[PDB]
Amino acid sequence: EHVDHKTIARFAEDKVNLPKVKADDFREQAKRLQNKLEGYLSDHPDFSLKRMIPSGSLAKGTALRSLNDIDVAVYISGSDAPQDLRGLLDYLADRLRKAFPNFSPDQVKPQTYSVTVSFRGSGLDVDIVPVLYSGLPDWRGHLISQEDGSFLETSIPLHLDFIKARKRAAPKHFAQVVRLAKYWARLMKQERPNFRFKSFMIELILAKLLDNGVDFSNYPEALQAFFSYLVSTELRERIVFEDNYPASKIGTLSDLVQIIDPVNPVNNVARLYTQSNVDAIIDAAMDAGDAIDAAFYAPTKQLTVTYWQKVFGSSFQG
Ligand SMILES: Nc1ncnc2c1ncn2[C@@H]1O[C@H](COP(=O)(O)OP(=O)(O)OP(=O)(O)O)[C@@H](O)[C@H]1O
Ligand SMILES: [Cl-]
Ligand SMILES: [Mg+2]
Repeated sequence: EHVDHKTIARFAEDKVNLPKVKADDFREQAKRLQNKLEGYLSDHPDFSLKRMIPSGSLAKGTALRSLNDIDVAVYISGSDAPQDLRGLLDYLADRLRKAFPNFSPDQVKPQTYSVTVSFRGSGLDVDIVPVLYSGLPDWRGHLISQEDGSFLETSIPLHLDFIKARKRAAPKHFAQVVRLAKYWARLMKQERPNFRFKSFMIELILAKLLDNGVDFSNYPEALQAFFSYLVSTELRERIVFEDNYPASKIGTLSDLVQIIDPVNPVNNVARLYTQSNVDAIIDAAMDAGDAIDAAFYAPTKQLTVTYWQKVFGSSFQG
């Protein structure tokens, strides 16, 4: 009544989602870099940068209006490349300057776990993560973690297939609920001590709920299922998918939270989450779920909005 699914959908369109016109501009930005590398590699077959793949929320259709960087993975092959993290990022930056000679050298900047290509206002910065590639199936290779620089063997193409499958199972709605949950998590990171919640983990948890039959066409109910899953399981239930391997193949782990990469059964996406992190997520999810329930039963629109502002902050006006 006061706030229902349509209210939430309109809020998402108004405040949460990256507008389609901007998403298209940014994807065309990444495609121009992709095409420049493909043309350089066509002329120089020995060049060690073999492929650029858009890998982040823009590629998945889950970007927020707050997006300020475009994610691409660059696949690196050959003996020249150092295995050390610092050396590899310096090596990648040097190769990028050679393939993109029109850029001023200072427009390519190594960071802690990635290399930035800065466009200086004429487009967003592109954040390039290396993948050491040696020809494993499905363009598997060792991706650099943006949490701790660990080398993680995985497949970005298969992750994008994984997300595509859930978006086809629930068109519009899966991506929308992911975006709403990401928007909530951004607010909680500012408000709750020790709160951390990686976007890929939010997507995997929501993909499990969709797989399990949760109806994503009602956004208040889908969010309540997400928050209630976190409170009831306390993030102690292992999340694993059978898209690419059977449950017999999952390696046992001693990690507190286990949300297993759908490509690689020994790669736990949640490996760095501590009990402190978990407790902050659980308290935040309990509070959000409680706010949505109270909002449903609130007698006035003003009270209903106040409760939803506990979930989505002051930008939510009803
Ligand atoms: N722990 C991991 N193991 C394997 N691959 C990962 C891991 N974390 C991230 N990735 C890969 O990096 C991609 C980007 O995930 P990330 O959590 O950075 O979110 P995003 O979709 O870019 O959202 P945003 O940057 O808006 O928070 C994932 O889709 C996946 O391919
Ligand atoms: Cl992105
Ligand atoms: Mg990203």
